[PDB]
Amino acid sequence: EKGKPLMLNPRTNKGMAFTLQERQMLGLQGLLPPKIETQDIQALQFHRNLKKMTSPLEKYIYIMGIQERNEKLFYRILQDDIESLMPIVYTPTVGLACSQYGHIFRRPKGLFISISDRGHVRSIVDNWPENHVKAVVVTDGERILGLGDLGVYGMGIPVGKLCLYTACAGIRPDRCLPVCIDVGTDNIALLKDPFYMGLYQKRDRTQQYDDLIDEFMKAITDRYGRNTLIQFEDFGNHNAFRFLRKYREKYCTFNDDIQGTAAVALAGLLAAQKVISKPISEHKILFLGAGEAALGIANLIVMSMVENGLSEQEAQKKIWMFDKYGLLVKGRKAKIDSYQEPFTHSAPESIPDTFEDAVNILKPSTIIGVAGAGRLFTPDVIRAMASINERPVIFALSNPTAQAECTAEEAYTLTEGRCLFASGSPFGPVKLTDGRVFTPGQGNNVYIFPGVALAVILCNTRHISDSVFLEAAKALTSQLTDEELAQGRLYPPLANIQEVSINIAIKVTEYLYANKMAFRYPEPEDKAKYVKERTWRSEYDSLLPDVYEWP
Amino acid sequence: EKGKPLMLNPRTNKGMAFTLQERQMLGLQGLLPPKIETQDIQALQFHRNLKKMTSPLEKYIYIMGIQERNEKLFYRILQDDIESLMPIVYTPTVGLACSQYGHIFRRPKGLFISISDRGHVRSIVDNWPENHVKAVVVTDGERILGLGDLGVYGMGIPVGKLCLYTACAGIRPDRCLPVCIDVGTDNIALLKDPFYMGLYQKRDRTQQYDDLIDEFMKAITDRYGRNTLIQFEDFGNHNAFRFLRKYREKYCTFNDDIQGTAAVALAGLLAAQKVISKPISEHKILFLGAGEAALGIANLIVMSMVENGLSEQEAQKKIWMFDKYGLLVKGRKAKIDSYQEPFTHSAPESIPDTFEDAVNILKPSTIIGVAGAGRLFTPDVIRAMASINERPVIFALSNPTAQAECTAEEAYTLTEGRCLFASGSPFGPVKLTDGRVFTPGQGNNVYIFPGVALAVILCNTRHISDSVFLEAAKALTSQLTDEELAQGRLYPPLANIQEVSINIAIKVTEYLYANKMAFRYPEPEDKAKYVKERTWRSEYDSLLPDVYEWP
Amino acid sequence: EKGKPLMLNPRTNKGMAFTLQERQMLGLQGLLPPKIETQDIQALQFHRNLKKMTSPLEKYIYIMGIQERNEKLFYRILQDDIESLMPIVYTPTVGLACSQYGHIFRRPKGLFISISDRGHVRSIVDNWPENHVKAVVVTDGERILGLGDLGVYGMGIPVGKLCLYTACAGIRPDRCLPVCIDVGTDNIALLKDPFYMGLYQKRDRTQQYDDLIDEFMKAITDRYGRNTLIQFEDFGNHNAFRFLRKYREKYCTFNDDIQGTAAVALAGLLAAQKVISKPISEHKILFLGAGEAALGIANLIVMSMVENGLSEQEAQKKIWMFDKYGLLVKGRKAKIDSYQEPFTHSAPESIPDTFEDAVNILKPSTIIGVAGAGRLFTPDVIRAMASINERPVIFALSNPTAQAECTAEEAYTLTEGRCLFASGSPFGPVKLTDGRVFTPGQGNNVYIFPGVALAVILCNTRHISDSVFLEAAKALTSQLTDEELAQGRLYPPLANIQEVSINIAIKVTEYLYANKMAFRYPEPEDKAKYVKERTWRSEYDSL
Ligand SMILES: NC(=O)c1ccc[n+]([C@@H]2O[C@H](COP(=O)([O-])OP(=O)(O)OC[C@H]3O[C@@H](n4cnc5c(N)ncnc54)[C@H](O)[C@@H]3O)[C@@H](O)[C@H]2O)c1
Ligand SMILES: NC(=O)c1ccc[n+]([C@@H]2O[C@H](COP(=O)([O-])OP(=O)(O)OC[C@H]3O[C@@H](n4cnc5c(N)ncnc54)[C@H](O)[C@@H]3O)[C@@H](O)[C@H]2O)c1
Ligand SMILES: NC(=O)c1ccc[n+]([C@@H]2O[C@H](COP(=O)([O-])OP(=O)(O)OC[C@H]3O[C@@H](n4cnc5c(N)ncnc54)[C@H](O)[C@@H]3O)[C@@H](O)[C@H]2O)c1
Ligand SMILES: NC(=O)c1ccc[n+]([C@@H]2O[C@H](COP(=O)([O-])OP(=O)(O)OC[C@H]3O[C@@H](n4cnc5c(N)ncnc54)[C@H](O)[C@@H]3O)[C@@H](O)[C@H]2O)c1
Ligand SMILES: NC(=O)c1ccc[n+]([C@@H]2O[C@H](COP(=O)([O-])OP(=O)(O)OC[C@H]3O[C@@H](n4cnc5c(N)ncnc54)[C@H](O)[C@@H]3O)[C@@H](O)[C@H]2O)c1
Ligand SMILES: NC(=O)c1ccc[n+]([C@@H]2O[C@H](COP(=O)([O-])OP(=O)(O)OC[C@H]3O[C@@H](n4cnc5c(N)ncnc54)[C@H](O)[C@@H]3O)[C@@H](O)[C@H]2O)c1
Repeated sequence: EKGKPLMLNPRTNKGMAFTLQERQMLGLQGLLPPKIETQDIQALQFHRNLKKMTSPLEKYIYIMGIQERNEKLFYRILQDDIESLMPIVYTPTVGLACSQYGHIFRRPKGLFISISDRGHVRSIVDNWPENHVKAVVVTDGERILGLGDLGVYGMGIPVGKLCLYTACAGIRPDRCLPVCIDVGTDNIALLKDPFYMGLYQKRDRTQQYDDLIDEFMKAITDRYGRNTLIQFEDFGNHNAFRFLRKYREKYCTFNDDIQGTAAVALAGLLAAQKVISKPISEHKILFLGAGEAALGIANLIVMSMVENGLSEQEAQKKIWMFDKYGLLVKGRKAKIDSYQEPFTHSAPESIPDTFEDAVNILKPSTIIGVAGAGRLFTPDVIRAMASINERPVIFALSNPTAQAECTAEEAYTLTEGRCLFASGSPFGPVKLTDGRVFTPGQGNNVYIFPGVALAVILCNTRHISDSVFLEAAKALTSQLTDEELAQGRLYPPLANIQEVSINIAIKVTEYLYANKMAFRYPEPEDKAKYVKERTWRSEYDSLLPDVYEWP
Repeated sequence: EKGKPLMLNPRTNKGMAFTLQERQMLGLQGLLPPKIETQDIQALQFHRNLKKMTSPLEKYIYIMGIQERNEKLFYRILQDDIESLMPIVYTPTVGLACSQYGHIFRRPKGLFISISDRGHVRSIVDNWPENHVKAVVVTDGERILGLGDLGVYGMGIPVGKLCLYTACAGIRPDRCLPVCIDVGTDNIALLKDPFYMGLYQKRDRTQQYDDLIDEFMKAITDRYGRNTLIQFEDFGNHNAFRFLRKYREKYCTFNDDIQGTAAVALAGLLAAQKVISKPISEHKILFLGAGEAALGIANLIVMSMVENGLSEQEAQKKIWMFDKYGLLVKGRKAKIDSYQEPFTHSAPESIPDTFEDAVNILKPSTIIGVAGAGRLFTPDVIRAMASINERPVIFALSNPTAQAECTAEEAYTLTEGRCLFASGSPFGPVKLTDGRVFTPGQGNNVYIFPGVALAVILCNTRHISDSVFLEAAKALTSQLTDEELAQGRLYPPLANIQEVSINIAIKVTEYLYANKMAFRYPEPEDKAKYVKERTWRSEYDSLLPDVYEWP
Repeated sequence: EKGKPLMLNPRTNKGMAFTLQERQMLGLQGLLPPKIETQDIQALQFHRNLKKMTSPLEKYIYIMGIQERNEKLFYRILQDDIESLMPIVYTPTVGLACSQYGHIFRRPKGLFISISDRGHVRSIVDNWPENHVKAVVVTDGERILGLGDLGVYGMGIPVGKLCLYTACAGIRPDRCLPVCIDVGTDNIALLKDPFYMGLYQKRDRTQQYDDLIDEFMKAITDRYGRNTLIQFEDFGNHNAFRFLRKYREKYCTFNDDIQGTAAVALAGLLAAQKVISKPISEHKILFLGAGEAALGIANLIVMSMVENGLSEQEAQKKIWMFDKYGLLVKGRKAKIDSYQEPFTHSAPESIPDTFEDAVNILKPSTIIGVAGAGRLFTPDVIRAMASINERPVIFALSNPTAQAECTAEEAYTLTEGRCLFASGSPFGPVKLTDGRVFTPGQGNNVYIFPGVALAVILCNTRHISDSVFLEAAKALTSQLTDEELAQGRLYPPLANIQEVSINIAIKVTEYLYANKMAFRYPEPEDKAKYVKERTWRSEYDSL
C-alpha cells in the first residue's frame, strides 16, 4: 500500500519525517512541502508550541489532534513529557474535555454499543476493523469523576486511559478498543440539547441493562478470545462493583476503584513501613468506610501479613472498620454483609458513636479513609493520632478532593509534620511554622493499571487473582530508593512511570507463570527480556523498499 | 498500487520483463524467478513454442492464455506475426474454438445479458468495471459462420474481433467491451448438455427479443455515451440487417456483412479498374442476389460513379440484379422491395430463366455473386464471361466456401487465366496447363472494420454514413503499388494490415471532419499526426517510481 | 472483495457456482454466464474432461490450471480421485512436468530467494502477501529424485507437496509457503538455455551458500514465528542430512527423505511383524547402504526394539550395514562415520565380500535396500533369504523403478510367495504358478508427512523428536484391519490417505501433549475432535 493512504492513516503517517527516498518510492513526492525533518525536530516543534498555550483544555485539543494525524509522533511527545501530559490526556482534564468539547468537534473514536442494539451486539462488534484486540476499556458515562452523567461524551475516558496503556506500558494501540455503552442519560442538559450525539431517553435501569453488559462481554470474548482484558471505567460504583463480582471468575477483568486502590494503598503502607520500621504485631489498622474499597485494601493487607509470618485470623484481628452505623462489631443493630464478617470482631468494653471516639479507644497506627463522606478526619481525629503515635499513618483515599477525609495542610500542621500522609487528591506542598516543607503522598491508579494490563496480555492470562495486586504493590514500593525513603516519598516519581510500569509488569509476569495462570508457552527463562522485547515503541519504522544491486 | 496485484492484472503484468528495480521498489522481489528478460526475448520464446505446435485450436488456447496473463505481450506477439495469427485469434479458428473448448475452460470474459434480465439491463451494464467503453461488439450466437447456433459460447467471436480492433488499428483494449446476449439456443447438443453455461430454453423469437436489443442499445448508450460504436456479430442475417436499418440513424453502428462487404467489394472493383483501364460507360454490373449485400455493394458503386462524372440515374442503369425469381425488371410476377426499385429496369426483349441466359443477353463486364445459394457461377456462366469480355471481373462473395458461386480453380482454368477473380473464401493458388500460376483475390472484412472503427471513435462521430465505406474502399485500393497492380493483386498484403488500417482511419478522419460528422474539436490541422499519435501501442511502460537526489 | 477481483482471486472464486444471491450482492451479474452450478456439477464436468486427456503431463497442466483459478474446486477434484491424481500433482509427474515447465507456460508461484539476494532475504519474505504462514517447504532443487539437478525449475516440487499437505491433511492453503532457493545449477543443458529462469552460474558451494540457508531460516522465523514448520525437499543428500542435524534442535524442522522414509519403512516392518510374530530376539536386519536413509530407518528400528524391552546397544547388535566397500565392521580398511559406528560390529570369523555372502554368514531375517545402485537383490540373494527364513522380509526401497534392488516378480517367484515385500516403486500384482496372487507393499512418504505436519502445526510444537516418527509409523500400521493383514497388505490403501493422515495427526497430537512438546494451551480433552474440527475443507464458503 502506497500514495495518499500512507499519509491519511495515522498508524503509518510520518508527516514531514517522510524521507526523500520514501516520498519518491511510495508516491508522496509533491503531497508534502519540500523539506525533510526527523521525529526529534517534529517533537521539538510541538513541545515549543504547547509552552505558548496555558489552558489544559487547549493542550488536550492540540495533543489529541496529533493522535488522529500521526500515532507515533503522539506517543513520542506524550512519553517525552509524561508527568505534565498524563493529567491532560487523562484525569483530571479528559473529564473536563468530554463535557465542554463533545458537542463542537463531534469526531467519532472507538465503538458505540446502544441498548437499541440488544440482540445484535456481536454484529456491532464485528464492524470494528482491528482483528487482534487485546485490551477493551468500556464506559456507560454515568459517573465521570467530578462532573457526573455525561452520556456518550463518556467515550473520551476509555480513549484517554488507552493512551496511558500505550504511553506507560507500551501496549500496542492497534490492540486496544475503547467502548461506550449508551443506555440513555439522566442529564437534561444533554436530553434537551438538539445537538446531543447519544440516545434521547433516561438511563435504562431494568433487566435490559444487565442483559446488554452480559451480551457485550460474550460478544467481545467470542470475537477476540476468552483472555481479552476488560476494564469498566466511570460506571456507577454499584454497577462497577457488582460487575467485578459477576465477571471476575468467568472473564479476564479488573477494577481500578477496588483493586488499583488496594495495590496503591498497600504500596504506600509498605513504603511507610520502610521508614517507620514498626513491627508486625505493633500494627492496628482502622478504616473509615466498610464498602468494596475498604474490603479490597483490607484483603490485600491480610495477604501481605500472611506472607510475613502471621495467620489469616491473626492479620484480620489487626483491622477494624467504622461505616455509617459506626464500628463493625459482632452483634449490632445495623446490617453486616458476609464479605465484612472477617473484619467484624468482639466489641471492646467502650463503644464509640463518632470515628474520633473509635481512634481513642482502639489506638490504631494507621487510619485509612474510604467513606466518600467528606472531612471525617477532623482536627480532633488528626490530633488524637499525633497523640497516640510517634509517626501516625493517615491515608485519605476518598475522591474527588471535596470528598477527601482531610487535606495535606490540616494533616501535617495538626500532627506538626510527624504523620505519613497520602491522598488520591492533588494537594500541593504544605509549609509548617518551623520553616520545613512537606510534599504529601499522592496515590494514583496509573502506578498499577499499565504494568498489570501488560503482564496479563503478554502472559495470555484468563483470570486476575488478588495476588496480582499484592505483587503489583510490592513491585511499586521495591522501586523507592533509600535516599527517596529518607525524604519521606511513599510513591515513585511519576516522571519514571514507564520504567515503573514495566518493572511491575516483569514482576506480575514472574508471578503468573510461577502459579500456572499464564497460557503463553514456551515460558521464557528471563521474564525481564520477555517484556522489555514485546513493548510497542514510538520510534518511526522505515517504509523504504529494499533496493540493492545484483552481483 | 503495488505488490501481487500488479502481477495478477494483465493490463500491468510484465512477468519476467519486470525490471530488478521495479521488482524491488514495487514489492515483487521473490514473487518472480530470479532472472530479468525483455519483451523481445519474451516474444521470441513464444514464437519458438508456437512453431512446435501445429493445430490451430492448440495455437488459440496458447495465445488466448497470454491475453489473460500479459495484455501487452499478447498484442506484441499478435502484431509480430499478424498474417498467421489473425486467422487463429479470429475467423476461421475462433468459431471452431468456441464450439469445442467452451465446455472445458469455462473462463468468463466480457458481459453476459440474458432475456431473464429484461427491465434491469442497465444494472448488468453497470457491473462492467471499465468506465470509458468506446467500442461495443455484441452477439446472440445464433449464426457462427460454418458451425451455426453456439448460444453463449458465441462470446468468443466479439472477444476475437476486439483483439483485431487493437492489433490492426491500435484501439485501446480497456475501451473495448465484448457482449453476448442470451435469449436461449435452438441447438439440442447444448440444451441436453448438463454442463452448458447458457439459458436452458429455445431462442425467444417474440416481441421480448426486439425489446431486449432495444433496452441493451439504450443501456450501453446511457452509461458510455451516444457516440459509443456498436457492431452486431454472427446474429441471424434477418436480425443483423433489420437492426442495421432500425439503429443506423439513432446510434453509431455499422455491419460488416453489408457495409464491410460493400467497401471490400468496391475496393476490389477499383483495383480491377486500374489494370483493366476500361471506361465508365463501357461498364455494366450483373448481381446474382438482390438482398441487403447486393443493395449495399450496388449503392457504393453508384456513389463511386457519381464522384467520377456520371448521374445517380445513369450509374443505376449500369447495374442489374437476378434473384431467386430471376432478373429484376419493371413488371414481373415476383415481389420488388422499394430498396430494389433503383436497380429494377425496363426488360430487354429477351428475358432469361437461368443466370447463364442473363449474362449472354446483358453482356456484363462484371458479375458479383451475393446469393449464398452455392455454385451458381457454373462453367457455362464462367465460359460465357470469358467469351463476352477480354478480362472478365468475377466476384464470388457468398460465404462460407460451400456457398461460394465458383472456385478460383474453375474461375481461372475456364477463362484461361484472363478473369480478375475475388472471393471471401480462402482458395489457394491455381496452376494452368501453360505453366503460369494465379493467386486469387481474397476479400476480407479485416481490411475495413479496424480503420473505420478507429476514425469514428477518434472523431467522436455519432452517425456512420455510406460515404465512410466509399472513402474506406478508395483508401484501401490507393495503397496497392504499381508493381502490385501489374502482378494482378486486387487487395494489399495482410502482413501490412496495421499500416493499411491506420491510413484508412486517417482518410475517414479527413472525410468525417470535412463533412461536419466529427464532434472532437479543436479539429487537427494534420489528421495523419492526429491518429498516428492516439494509437495504443504494445511497448511496455516503465512503472518505476522517479527517484533522484536533491541539489 | 467486490466484482472482478472476487473472480480473479482463486482463494474466493467459486466460478459458475457463485449463487444468484452472491452475484446480485457482489456485482457479478453480467461478468458470468447465466448458468448457476453446484461444486458437484463442476467436479463432475472436470473429472470427464480429465479422462479424455491422454498424457499424465497434459493432466498436470489442466488440474494446475484449476489451482490458479478456483482453489476450492482444485482441492475438491484432487480429494475426489486422490489415489490417481496424487501421482499427477506430485511424484512422479511433478518431476517430469518441472523438466519442461517454465518454457511454454512459465506462470510464477511461491517465493524465490537467490544467492544474489544475500543479506536481503527478509525483504523477500516480507513481500509474501499472507501473514499467518504455518508450513514452509523449501528446495534448492539439486536432487529432484529421477531427474537430478533441475535448478530453479525445482519450485514445482514444494508446490506439489503443499498440495498434498492440504488434500491429505486439510492444512489451510493460505498458511502454506512453497520456497525455491536459487544458488545456480550444474545442469549444462539448462545453463546453455537462453530461456532458463534461474542464475546462469554453477552451484555456489562456498560459505555464502550455508549463510544464505541460515538467513532464510532466521527470515521465515522472524516474520511467521519460531513455531513455523520448515520442511527441506530434494536437497543434495550431502546438505539435507547436515542441515537436519544443524537446525532440528534450533527450529521446527524435519526431512522427508530421512525421517518420512524411516517412518514408512518401520510401519511396513511393523505390519510384517503382526503377520509372522518373529520372536524379537531372532530379528537380524541387514541394510544394503549405510547412507543417512539407512541410518534413519536403523535409528527408528532400535527405538522400536527399546520400547519393546531390549536395551539400546542390544538392539544395535541386531542391525548390520553393507556399503560399496562391503560389511561395516570394526577396524575395516574403508571409512566409518560416527553415526555409522553404532551399527559397526566386531568381525564374524568369515568376512563377506559380497551381499549374497553377507546374507549367508549373518543369515538375517530382514534385508533393506537403500543403495540406489539397481538390482543388487539378485536371484541368488532372494533364494538365500527364502532358504534361511520361513517368511523373509525383503524391502527394496531405491525409489526410481530402474534402480530398485529387485522387482515384486523376482521377490514372490524366487521365494514361493513366502516373502513380505515392499518397494518405493509402482510394481503390479504378481501371480505365481500355484495360482496365488501377491499385491506388493508400496512405501510412500505421503502416509507420514501430512499427518505429522498437521499435528506439529495444531500443537504449536517447536522441536520434532525421533519419537514423533516412531509414533507416526505405529499410527500408520494400526490403521491396518485384520482382513487387510490376512490378505498380506503392509500399508493401508492410498484411497483412504485422508482418514489415514487425520488418524495419524490425532495419535501424534496425543503423544506431543503427553510429552510436553505441545505449547498450544489450553490442552484439548478430546484430541480427535480438536484435530477433526480444525481441518480446512473443499466445501465452498458463503460470501
Ligand atoms: N505485527 C503484526 O502486524 C502481526 C500481526 C499478527 C501476527 N503477527 C505475528 O504472529 C506471531 C504470534 O504472536 P505471539 O503469540 O508470538 O505473540 P507473543 O507471544 O510475543 O505475545 C503474547 C501475547 O501478547 C500479545 N502482545 C505482544 N506484544 C504486545 C504489545 N506490545 N501490546 C499488546 N499485546 C502484545 C500477543 O498478541 C499475544 O496475545 C508473532 O511472531 C508476530 O510476528 C504479527
Ligand atoms: N465522586 C465519585 O465519583 C465517587 C462516587 C462514589 C464513590 N467514590 C469513591 O469510591 C469508593 C466506593 O464507595 P462505596 O461504593 O463503597 O460507597 P458505599 O456507601 O457503598 O460505602 C462507603 C462506606 O463508607 C461508609 N460511610 C458513609 N458515610 C459515612 C459517615 N458519615 N461516617 C462513617 N462512614 C460512612 C459507608 O457506611 C460504607 O461502609 C469511595 O471510597 C469513594 O471515595 C467516588
Ligand atoms: N489514459 C488514461 O488513463 C486516461 C483516462 C481518462 C482520461 N484521460 C485523459 O483525459 C483527456 C481527455 O481525452 P481527449 O478527449 O483529449 O481524447 P482524444 O481527443 O485524444 O481522443 C478522442 C476520442 O477518442 C478516444 N481515444 C483516443 N485514443 C484512443 C485509442 N487508442 N483507442 C480508443 N479510443 C481512443 C477518446 O476517449 C475520445 O473519446 C486526455 O488528455 C487523457 O490524458 C486519460
Ligand atoms: N453461412 C452463413 O452464415 C450465411 C448465412 C446467410 C447469408 N450469408 C451471406 O450473407 C449474405 C446475405 O444474404 P441475404 O440475407 O440477402 O439472403 P436473402 O435470401 O435475403 O437474399 C439473398 C439473395 O440471393 C437470391 N437467391 C437465392 N437463391 C437464388 C438462386 N438459386 N438463384 C439466384 N438468386 C438466388 C435471393 O433471391 C436474394 O435476392 C449472402 O450473400 C451470404 O453470402 C452467410
Ligand atoms: N473449536 C472450533 O470449533 C473451531 C473450529 C475452527 C476454528 N476455530 C478457531 O480457533 C480459534 C482459537 O485460536 P487459535 O487459532 O490460536 O487456536 P487453534 O487451535 O485454531 O490454532 C492451532 C494452531 O494451528 C493453526 N491452524 C489451525 N487450523 C489449521 C489448519 N487447518 N491449517 C493450518 N494451520 C492451522 C493455528 O494458526 C494455530 O497456530 C478460535 O478463535 C476459533 O475462531 C475454532
Ligand atoms: N523409501 C522411500 O520411499 C524413499 C524415499 C526417498 C528416497 N529413497 C531412496 O533412498 C536412496 C538413498 O541412496 P542414495 O543413492 O541417495 O545414496 P546415499 O549416499 O544416500 O546412500 C547410498 C548407500 O549405498 C551405498 N552403495 C552405493 N553403491 C553400492 C553398491 N554397488 N553396493 C552396496 N552399496 C552401495 C553407498 O556407499 C551408501 O552407503 C535413494 O536411492 C532413493 O531412491 C527412498
